Amino acid sequence: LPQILNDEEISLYSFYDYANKNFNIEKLKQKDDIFSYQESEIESSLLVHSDAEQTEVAVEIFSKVLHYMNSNPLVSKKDPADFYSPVKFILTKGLAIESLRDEIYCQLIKQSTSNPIQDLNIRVWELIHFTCSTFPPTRKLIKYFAAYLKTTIQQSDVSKSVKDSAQASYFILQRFTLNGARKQVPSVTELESIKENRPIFVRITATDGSLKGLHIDSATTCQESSNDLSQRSRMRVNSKENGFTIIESFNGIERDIAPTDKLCDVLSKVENLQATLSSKIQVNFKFVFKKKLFFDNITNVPTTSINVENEFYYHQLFNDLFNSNYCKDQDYQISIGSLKLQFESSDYTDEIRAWLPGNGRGKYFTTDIEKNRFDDFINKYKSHKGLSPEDAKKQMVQLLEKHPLANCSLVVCEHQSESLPYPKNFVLALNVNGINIYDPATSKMLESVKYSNQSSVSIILENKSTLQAFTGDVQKLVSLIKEYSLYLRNNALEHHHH
Ligand SMILES: N[C@@H](CCC(=O)O)C(=O)O
Repeated sequence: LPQILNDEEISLYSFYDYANKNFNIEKLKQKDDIFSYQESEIESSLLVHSDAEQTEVAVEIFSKVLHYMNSNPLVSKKDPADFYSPVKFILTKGLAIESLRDEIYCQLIKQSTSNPIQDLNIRVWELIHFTCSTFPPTRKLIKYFAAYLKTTIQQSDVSKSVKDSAQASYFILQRFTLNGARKQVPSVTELESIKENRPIFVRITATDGSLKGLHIDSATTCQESSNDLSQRSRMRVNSKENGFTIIESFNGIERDIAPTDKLCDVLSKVENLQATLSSKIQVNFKFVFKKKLFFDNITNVPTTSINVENEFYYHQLFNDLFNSNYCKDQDYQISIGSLKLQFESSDYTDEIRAWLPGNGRGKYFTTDIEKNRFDDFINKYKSHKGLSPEDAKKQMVQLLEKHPLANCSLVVCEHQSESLPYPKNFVLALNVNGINIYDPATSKMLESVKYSNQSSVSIILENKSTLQAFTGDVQKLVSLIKEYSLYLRNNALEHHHH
């Protein structure tokens, strides 16, 4: 909700004043009024650039503005990549080069000034809206541009389509001011939504496998979406308290999304990755809503909300304990999996036994279990005869909670030390007590490293030596160390009483 410009300031930011002062007037010869719509290509840039190459790129940008302005609107469905090709050229240049951003905006203000055709003016406003959704003008133009938007919205004799685009452009500029910069050029899907002044649809998978459909905009961060999912799911409304976040998943490989990262930036990365493929492998992308942080901040305990969060965590933990990077203990896996089968299908029958091969894989037992321990699984399952769904679930929850990896943030790591007393393949299990070094081959905790000793990721051990931990997701490890350290700092502040 922060205003870029107050209504009282509109009259103090006339574009004509900005243009008279900053336009490259000496290098712009031409018969046509340089300040307003023209059909022909500009001979030089509208603004002054120090690099002659950027002046050239600015002239090229104007041709693409014309190309988009003049394109058949109904080509957008036929070949969307071709329709958005001039848009992506413009947005790529502007996002990469900050000194070229004001030039882009001025070209769009110019082409929407005294435009004689409403259909062409509608296209320029689509372009303004795509630009606003990508990068803002610099501080030297942003208030003149915000005045131009407000004048268009409140005064200008323009179409409803232009007023809607101008309103949505002002809103997204405000949204970005609050949420910070983006890193990627919008995908075709995002551009399609922006063009029509509508939200972006994203599908989030919960830990229980269920799907939640969500509407976001270009500026939507992981934190905002995590708070929205939390609130909708009837959990504690603040993801900073409940510890959940949205992660990115590609072919089962999970990557952390930072709290200020834009979900639409993950979509552009996906769009590129799914195209660069050109049919060689599967391209299974998912957003997943999972518990990342484990704070012992359960006070007025809203038990209802807490129970919803724990139910999601039990699915996540059970699935992590069926993953060989974390757990290789078959007797433990048989114990939790047989109770889950008892909870879902009740007492053993020979029909359940015939159904289990293939079907139960990754659900009630692992690959190693169906392989070498099917009768041991069945024998354990038969021992649960007479347990109600409630009692089998109670027993499964106790077994999950008793595991050393329960209520820990899990990180798969490797080390190259020829002297350190840890297996080369280890797990960092981060919780409120420390950075725990865990051996998934033996199911044993090896060491609890203090957050206080902390300044690939270099971890300072008790003996003051350094463990250089290599991982596929450094951002996750770094953020976990920072979040638990901040939580411990906040608890020390609350404990101090003058
Ligand atoms: N602050 C803007 C515009 C100043 C004006 O319009 O006087 C610039 O110098 O880039």
